[PDB]
Amino acid sequence: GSHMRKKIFKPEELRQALMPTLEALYRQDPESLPFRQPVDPQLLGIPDYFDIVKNPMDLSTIKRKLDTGQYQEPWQYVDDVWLMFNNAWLYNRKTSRVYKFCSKLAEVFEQEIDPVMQSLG
Ligand SMILES: CC(=O)n1c2c(c3ccccc31)CCCC2=O
Repeated sequence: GSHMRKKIFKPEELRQALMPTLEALYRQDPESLPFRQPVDPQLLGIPDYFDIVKNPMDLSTIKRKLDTGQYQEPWQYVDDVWLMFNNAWLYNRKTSRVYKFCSKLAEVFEQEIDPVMQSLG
């Protein structure tokens, strides 16, 4: 009965592994462009991207909460990152190139973060 206890590392360690994965998602150009900046349906003038997605999220959100240290567990990052891909597949569906761009990013995440969560999670 190997029962692991709440070990976790810290805001700095979580960054040491999560940031790198973030770079693996930002290294892409067309797939990580609108994902690094909010949409602001007001400036955009299109009330809809925020009405169907309770949490728009964006690469600038996780990276920011990480640069400061808002969460102490790694699950908060993997949960926020996937939450970002959730909105994409939740508002873009399969009828848009954004769902495609977000698709490769996700695959590149579960593949880049696999080693991290393996020793971090
Ligand atoms: C740059 C910007 O904020 N916009 C974005 C979209 C827009 C659609 C119309 C206008 C602006 C838009 C589609 C979803 C991503 C996104 O990021």
